[PDB]
Amino acid sequence: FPFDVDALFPERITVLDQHLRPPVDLQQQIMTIIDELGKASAKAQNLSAPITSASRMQSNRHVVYILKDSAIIGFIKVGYKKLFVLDDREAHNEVEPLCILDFYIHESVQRHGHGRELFQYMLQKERVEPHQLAIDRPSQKLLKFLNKHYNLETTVPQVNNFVIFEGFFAHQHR
Ligand SMILES: CC(=O)SCCNC(=O)CCNC(=O)[C@H](O)C(C)(C)COP(=O)(O)OP(=O)(O)OC[C@H]1O[C@@H](n2cnc3c(N)ncnc32)[C@H](O)[C@@H]1OP(=O)(O)O
Repeated sequence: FPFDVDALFPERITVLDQHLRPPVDLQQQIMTIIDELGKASAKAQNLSAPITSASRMQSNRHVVYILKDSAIIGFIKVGYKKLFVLDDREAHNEVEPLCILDFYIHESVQRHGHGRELFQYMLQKERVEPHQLAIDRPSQKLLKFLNKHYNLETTVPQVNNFVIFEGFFAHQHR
């Protein structure tokens, strides 16, 4: 970026929401960051359009955890979503689990443990176990990621594009 990232983000992991409320012509600096991060994740995921942007973060109830170091390394975006989830008895149930919506580590530093670092921090602040999560179209990398770090192995295939794991049916999800 053309800005003092460390001045804007003093902390290693910055937690932001619909209010890009800085840790205001730098609340616009936050925007440019979210906007570029989202496009980078799109290119990495072979998406024609980003699923993360400033315009959209403002229009939703999503939380982004931005990772920096001592230059933005990556991010993970989460949110609670009303999903009507298929169980093992072909029954659909309304739940509101915490969902992983976007997740990106810059290519140069992928597979250095930064994903886990960002993921553990999110799990701690959100106070959730990995098996309570629903994931929006997990990539092959994310599936191996989740299996190594948390022993997550896919359960009942959904008809929506979310994926849940063995253990999901244990919480009430509000
Ligand atoms: C819900 C969503 O947002 S879906 C899409 C998820 N995002 C993407 O696929 C974008 C590109 N990928 C990435 O940004 C990151 O790989 C994720 C996917 C963000 C992983 O972040 P990382 O920081 O690389 O992971 P970290 O080093 O913490 O963990 C490594 C583990 O993740 C998996 N992993 C990461 N990259 C790869 C790869 N190219 N091939 C296979 N497994 C991989 C493996 O389990 C690996 O463990 P191993 O090296 O012992 O096999």
